Amino acid sequence: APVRSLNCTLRDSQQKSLVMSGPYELKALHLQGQDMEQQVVFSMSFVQGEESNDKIPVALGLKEKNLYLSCVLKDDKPTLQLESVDPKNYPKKKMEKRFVWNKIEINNKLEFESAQFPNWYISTSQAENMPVFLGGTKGGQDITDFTMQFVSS
Repeated sequence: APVRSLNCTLRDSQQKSLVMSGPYELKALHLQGQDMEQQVVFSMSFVQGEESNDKIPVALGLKEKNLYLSCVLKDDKPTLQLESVDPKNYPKKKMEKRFVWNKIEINNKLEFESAQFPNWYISTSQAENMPVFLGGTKGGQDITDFTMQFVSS
C-alpha cells in the first residue's frame, strides 16, 4: 500500500485510556471493563520525514474517521487539535508538517513529539477526565509517556 498504517490504542504511563470528548477533543481517564470499548482507536501511519533508529515520523488519525491530530499556533503557543481532512486524499505518505509526530521509544514507553514544534509533546494531566494537550515540558507534573496496544484491525 502507498502508505502503511496499523490500528492501535494508547494508554499513558498512569494507565489512563483516551476517549473522545466533543467532536474535536480527546480526554484521558482511568477506564476498565465494559467502558473499555469507549476508548479511541488510532490509525497510525508511517509517513515521510527525518528518521532514526529510535525516532519514527508518524501521522495519528482516528480509525475510519477523517480526523487527524494536528499542531497549530493558537495565542502564540503550540496547540493540539483534531482536524478534519478530505476523506479521499488521506492518509498519504507525504503529510503536511502540522500532522507529523516523531514517535520516540524510550524506557519501554513512547513519546510523541511535534515535528513542527521541537520538544513539545502530546501530554495528559494527572487529573481524571481532562483534555489531552500539547505540553512543552518533560519530567514535570504532566504525563508524556505512553504504551501502545496493537488491535486486530
